[PDB]
Amino acid sequence: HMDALEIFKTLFSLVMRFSSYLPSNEEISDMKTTELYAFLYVALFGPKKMKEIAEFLSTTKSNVTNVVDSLEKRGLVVREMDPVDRRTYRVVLTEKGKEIFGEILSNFESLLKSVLEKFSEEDFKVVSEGFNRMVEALSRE
Amino acid sequence: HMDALEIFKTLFSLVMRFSSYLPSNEEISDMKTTELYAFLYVALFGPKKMKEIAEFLSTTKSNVTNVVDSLEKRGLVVREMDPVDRRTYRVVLTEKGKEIFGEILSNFESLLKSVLEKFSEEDFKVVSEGFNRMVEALSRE
Ligand SMILES: [Cl-]
Repeated sequence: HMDALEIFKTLFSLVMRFSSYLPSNEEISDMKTTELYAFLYVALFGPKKMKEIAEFLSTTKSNVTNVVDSLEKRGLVVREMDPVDRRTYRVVLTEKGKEIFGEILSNFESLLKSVLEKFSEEDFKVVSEGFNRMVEALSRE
Repeated sequence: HMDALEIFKTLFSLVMRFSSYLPSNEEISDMKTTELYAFLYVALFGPKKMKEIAEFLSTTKSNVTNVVDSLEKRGLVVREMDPVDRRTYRVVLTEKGKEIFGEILSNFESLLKSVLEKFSEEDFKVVSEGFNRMVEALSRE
């Protein structure tokens, strides 16, 4: 008998432990949650149109301009201009943006190395199978 | 071997998928990442000493007082002396802190119901076996 609060508490303890295997980033920590989330979207799936960021952020066009403006202020992303209409052609990572995303990538490489040292090949099969099955199931509709 | 970015990308896509299953909240989206982390720690596991939050935030006393001062000015938490002790103080949730956590817990339960509706008993057995095995392996040494 295991309520939603109990799963939350377990997930958060786990995250707490990933925090213990995962270093610091000082700009990741200053970012609001939707800024980090949009930053990672562009860093991961490449340059994006405002329209794609607006769709992705399950969010509005207004709140996207705030999020991109704030990421631009921080030096992390830039708008490339369409010279025909003076509107945004894409959001892309800046140099500083790419570097920071390397800190995050690198910290996470070293989290995995630690997790993996705690897994037997058998643990790895079981955990792996359940992760693939969840991704499979959530991709269906 | 495993590349760090490959698994990250697939992890983020999953979260993305969960984003669309999890009702939004105007306070959470405006909080910084470590503010939210400290807020949930107290909301999930009760009132904490500043020491407790530092040790947890794998972080400093200074940076804890800022995260807490910030949570305090959004009206979510307050530092309170112990009635009995009289000489220890802890960060506790305000009334509004509890109302926001209630929304958050409610949204999580909703996402959980949505996820669970996409699993057969067979999908569930594999997924939760994997979950259990990961929690046990990460809790070992
Ligand atoms: Cl799993």
